[PDB]
Amino acid sequence: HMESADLRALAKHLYDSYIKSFPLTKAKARAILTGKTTDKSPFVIYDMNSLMMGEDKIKSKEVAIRIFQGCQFRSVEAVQEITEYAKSIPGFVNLDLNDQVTLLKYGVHEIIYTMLASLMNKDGVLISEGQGFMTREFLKSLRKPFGDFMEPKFEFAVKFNALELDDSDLAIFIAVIILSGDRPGLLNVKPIEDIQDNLLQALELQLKLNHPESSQLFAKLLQKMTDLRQIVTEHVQLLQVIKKTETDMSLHPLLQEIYKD
Amino acid sequence: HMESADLRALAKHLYDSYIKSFPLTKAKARAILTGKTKSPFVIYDMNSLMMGEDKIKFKHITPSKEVAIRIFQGCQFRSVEAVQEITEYAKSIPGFVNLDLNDQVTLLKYGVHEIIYTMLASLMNKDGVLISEGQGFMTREFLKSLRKPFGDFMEPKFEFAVKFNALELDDSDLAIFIAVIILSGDRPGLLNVKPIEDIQDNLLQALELQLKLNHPESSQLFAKLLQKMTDLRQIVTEHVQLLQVIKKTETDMSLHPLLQEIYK
Ligand SMILES: O=C(O)c1ccc(-c2nn(C(=O)c3ccccc3C(F)(F)F)c3ccc(Cl)cc23)c(OCc2ccccc2)c1
Ligand SMILES: O=C(O)c1ccc(-c2nn(C(=O)c3ccccc3C(F)(F)F)c3ccc(Cl)cc23)c(OCc2ccccc2)c1
Repeated sequence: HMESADLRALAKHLYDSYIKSFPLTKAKARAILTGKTTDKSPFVIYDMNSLMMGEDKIKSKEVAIRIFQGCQFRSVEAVQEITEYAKSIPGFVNLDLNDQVTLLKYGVHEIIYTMLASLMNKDGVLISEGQGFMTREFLKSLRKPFGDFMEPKFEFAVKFNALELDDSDLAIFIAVIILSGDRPGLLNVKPIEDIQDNLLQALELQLKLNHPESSQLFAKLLQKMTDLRQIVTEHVQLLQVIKKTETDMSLHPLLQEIYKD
Repeated sequence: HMESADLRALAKHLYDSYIKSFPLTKAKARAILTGKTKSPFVIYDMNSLMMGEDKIKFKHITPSKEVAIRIFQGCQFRSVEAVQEITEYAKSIPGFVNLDLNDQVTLLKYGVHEIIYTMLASLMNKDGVLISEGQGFMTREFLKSLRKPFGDFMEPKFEFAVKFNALELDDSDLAIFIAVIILSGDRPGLLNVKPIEDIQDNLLQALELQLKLNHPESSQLFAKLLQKMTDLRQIVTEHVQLLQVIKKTETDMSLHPLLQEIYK
């Protein structure tokens, strides 16, 4: 149990670190997506030629592969940003070193999908630090397994975004996910759960103060961690199929390790 | 939104109905498992299984001849019994019977599996599970040692139960929790989601207050119990994938077609 002023202090700490760690916030993404601004307008990729024009403006292989490799390159960057953020979560670096590895191993994907929703609306997703926007339709029409590889992200995002969280909410939610004591292979569950209890208290107070008319938002947000657990599973099963079919591509060493078991 | 006295009224309402709907409560089951009370008959191997059906005559072992199949089918037979008990309980949740009739059916269809696993934990400890309204006790070791896929079909249930039971919920806690599961607005095919989520919001409010009053020392128990709704969704999917494997491999499973229809 923490005092009210201590919970607000933890929320501000985490929001501050989130701003330092993630270059494209939800606030910035929404300003780009909503428009009515001549300086922040993205170039829109909706087909083959506009993709070709994109490389010239935004700055040898098949289209679906090229786009897929684009996603994994950005996923690796996301893993790096998430790792930097976790180090700022009070108590995280003081945990057993193997458990730090374990928490990140299973946590990064759930966080990537969460923060990907910030860059999405029902029609597409921001790319290249918000300079680009690739339509849902174009992703959904890619060949082989790749077309159906993109769409479930959009389905989750539309539902997650209906909660209308802002970055200060997401900062605490992301921290709660990382500090999950039910990850397989953890050596000391108790010190992880004590941290998550504090983060859960801080999230609960944050949501009540920042969304006072949004009844049981806390409970509804925790119920979304079920949708996250499922999509990660679908994702892993789709990567496995691609590995056994495209024995052309290679994953980044960082990603390879995360998916080993 | 809701006044404190109305939430306690709702909690009391659901507890009373939960006692009427489910014959073997967690309070009663714990008395049997601990040894704090007519000892149950213990099934720990093949020969004691034979004596149990001869003496007690457990209703889910009757006319396949192989033991592991017979026990597996016995689990399905009890599950169908539980579905009717859950259906009756759901009728007492304020607002449920006023929902669209198709949505009532859809909520029960997709919810009963999560509730069956939830309530199965009440009957379990690290060593085994009560059966036949508590008259019997089937050891974990005997279940885990069943051949081919059947052994590995039983053990995940025990693994969930042990972790779920560490929360130390009682029946008044569980009555509201079960109601929350039923009123899930994300079930596929729902026609009118808004009144379902409106009810679930009231039940979540009642659950939160119930837990703070009944477990004041248990920090963020509300959050932790909602996190178990993640495990449940995961265990149910695993379960379904395991039935499919048995169907496509085991051709000693067929029952009378009328039975097959009952247990579809
Ligand atoms: O900016 C960000 O924070 C950000 C974060 C994640 C993705 C993203 N990852 N991802 C994966 O499949 C994935 C996820 C986790 C771990 C590994 C992977 C991996 F290896 F299998 F690739 C996606 C699939 C579909 C869609 Cl629409 C987006 C993604 C992202 O993609 C923007 C994008 C779209 C088109 C061309 C280029 C870039 C952007
Ligand atoms: O009394 C109760 O409330 C109650 C509730 C559930 C079960 C039970 N179902 N089940 C299934 O596989 C199953 C099948 C179809 C649809 C849903 C389920 C499921 F996963 F959701 F539960 C199990 C598997 C293993 C174990 Cl150990 C118990 C069960 C039960 O089994 C007592 C029992 C033990 C041994 C022999 C006979 C009977 C008792």
